[PDB]
Amino acid sequence: SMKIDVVTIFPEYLQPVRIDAGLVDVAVHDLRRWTHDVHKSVDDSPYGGGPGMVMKPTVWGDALDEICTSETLLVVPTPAGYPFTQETAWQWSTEDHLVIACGRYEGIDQRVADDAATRMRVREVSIGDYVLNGGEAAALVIIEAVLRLVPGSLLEGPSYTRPPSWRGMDVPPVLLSGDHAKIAAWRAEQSRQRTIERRPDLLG
Amino acid sequence: SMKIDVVTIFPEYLQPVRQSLPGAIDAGLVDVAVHDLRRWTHDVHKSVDDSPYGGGPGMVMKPTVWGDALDEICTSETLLVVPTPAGYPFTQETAWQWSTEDHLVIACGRYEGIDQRVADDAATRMRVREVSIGDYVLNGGEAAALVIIEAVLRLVPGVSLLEGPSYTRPPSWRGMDVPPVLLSGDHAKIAAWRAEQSRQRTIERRPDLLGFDSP
Ligand SMILES: Nc1ncccc1[N+](=O)[O-]
Repeated sequence: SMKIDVVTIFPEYLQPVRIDAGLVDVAVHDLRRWTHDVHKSVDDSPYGGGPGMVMKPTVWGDALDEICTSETLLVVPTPAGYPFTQETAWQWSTEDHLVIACGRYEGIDQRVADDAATRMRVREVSIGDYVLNGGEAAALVIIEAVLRLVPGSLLEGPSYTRPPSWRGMDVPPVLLSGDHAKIAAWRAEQSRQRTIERRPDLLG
Repeated sequence: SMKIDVVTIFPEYLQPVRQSLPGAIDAGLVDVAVHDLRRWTHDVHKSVDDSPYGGGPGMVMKPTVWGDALDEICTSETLLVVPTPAGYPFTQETAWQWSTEDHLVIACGRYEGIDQRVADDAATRMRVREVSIGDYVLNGGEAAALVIIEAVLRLVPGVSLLEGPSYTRPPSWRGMDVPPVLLSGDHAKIAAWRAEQSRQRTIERRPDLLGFDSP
């Protein structure tokens, strides 16, 4: 049974929304719980100058101290990360404890991850080559890709269902043929063509 | 101003778009409207899916229901976005491109996809873009819709290489010091160090970006 703790300054964003079949426990934590000042400050100007802000190490350090254990896998979504793939989702789906640290894309002070890595496994990962303001949406994607793999190539080609004719377009007759070896071969070719057209990187 | 309509059988799930988020609505730069696909059903049990022709696992969303929905929501100026693992890649360039659009409609699908005729039909009157946000599988297009909205909206007027490590105060923490060059005020040496750190991180984490083989 899996535990997922998410830490964010936008807890409402990650409020689950009604799969509660008691398979996984997901807890969301407001990062401001661990701030030190009356202003509940979570970021500060970057050393070396430049735009935006960097999230404070003292605040994140306290949060992870309380939430993480030696058994924890710490997930840090960031555009500067290793790629998050289906292989990753599969690996993480058998973990007991995931902690996802959501930060603004300018980043969390690197000493946070570096320190955590001396006591637990840390994975900095990117869900894609685009920039988001913060890690929250990436966290939703990771949570969904991982949890759907918990009990309870080529591209896929087009799919079809009833009715057999709709707005002048017929379902490919082969799909209604009852020749299942031929259907497989047809689907294989559709996958080849679609992969060539949309994702030539997948063919080498 | 921009208009985004999202069509889904899980409307409440597109609540994370709301107030305390970059998803901008409050500043009146975009209006985001979420529609329950089941609004366009007519049968008692509000059915939106059916078993696939030709066999296979799962269900396929019916064309009839999606057709009526898109008839009501789209115009010929609409950019129809269909998140799918079989889509063209959604990239930063895509985000910049869509940031200048007047009207995005995002069709969120579940099970094993939407009957292909829906996208084919729509393309006879509007521009259609089937896209993938990444090489992982989600149950449905909803989370991908949130990602796309976040990536696009932060580029709207009025709102290469990997970024290396960043630091802020204090300059020493748990016996770990900020790199001294970052404290030196030498803009040229700081730029050089950051450039270097970025290329070290890219070669390690994303060698593909520099034209090398992936692990
Ligand atoms: N692409 C991203 N942008 C911001 C935060 C996280 C991200 N990611 O890909 O995991």
